[PDB]
Amino acid sequence: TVAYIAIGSNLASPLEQVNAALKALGDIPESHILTVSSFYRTPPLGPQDQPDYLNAAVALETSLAPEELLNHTQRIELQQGRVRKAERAGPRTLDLDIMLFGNEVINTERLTVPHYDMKNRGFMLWPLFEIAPELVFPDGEMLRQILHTRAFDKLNKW
Ligand SMILES: Nc1ncnc2c1ncn2[C@@H]1O[C@H](COP(=O)(O)CP(=O)(O)OP(=O)(O)O)[C@@H](O)[C@H]1O
Ligand SMILES: Nc1nc2ncc(CO)nc2c(=O)[nH]1
Ligand SMILES: [Cl-]
Ligand SMILES: [Cl-]
Ligand SMILES: [Mg+2]
Ligand SMILES: [Mg+2]
Ligand SMILES: [Mg+2]
Repeated sequence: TVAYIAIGSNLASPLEQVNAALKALGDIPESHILTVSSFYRTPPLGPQDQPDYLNAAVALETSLAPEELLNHTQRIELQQGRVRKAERAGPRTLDLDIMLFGNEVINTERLTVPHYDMKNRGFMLWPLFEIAPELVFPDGEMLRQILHTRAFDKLNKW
């Protein structure tokens, strides 16, 4: 299955954090990376009172079940110092969010797929479009269409 994972970091050298995360993602059992987006420098959502993010996206081919992939992404976060979860955000070393998992629609205590807010976030959609320009969402909407019918502005490269 192809999982699309959003990567963000705005603490402790985001470029090192993202490169470390890429290496770790490739080492997840029963998985290998297919594609990696460019790296983008984005202002934080909300409280402007924190550093800029590095944002990226990757496509991961995996035979793991969705929650198994989640367990691994959460362990990579922890190994890279990310401890606060489901709280108001302050600067974080790493955030790995599962944007899409195949064409699956998941609404559990642990996992909401497609990511609940991705269609509102250029920092998720533009890196995804760079690696998957022909992508269609589970509800039949095309990614290209979402990005143009609502005039999302372009991002700056890191
Ligand atoms: N698609 C998904 N990817 C990652 N975590 C998800 C997820 N759907 C639900 N979750 C849940 O989200 C919980 C909180 O994760 P956090 O990383 O703290 C949210 P965040 O990434 O800071 O906000 P965001 O989801 O608005 O980007 C996790 O414990 C996980 O169970
Ligand atoms: N620019 C930017 N802001 C964010 N704000 C909150 C969150 C919550 O995870 N993520 C991000 C992000 O990835 N990029
Ligand atoms: Cl943290
Ligand atoms: Cl959808
Ligand atoms: Mg591997
Ligand atoms: Mg997030
Ligand atoms: Mg997260």
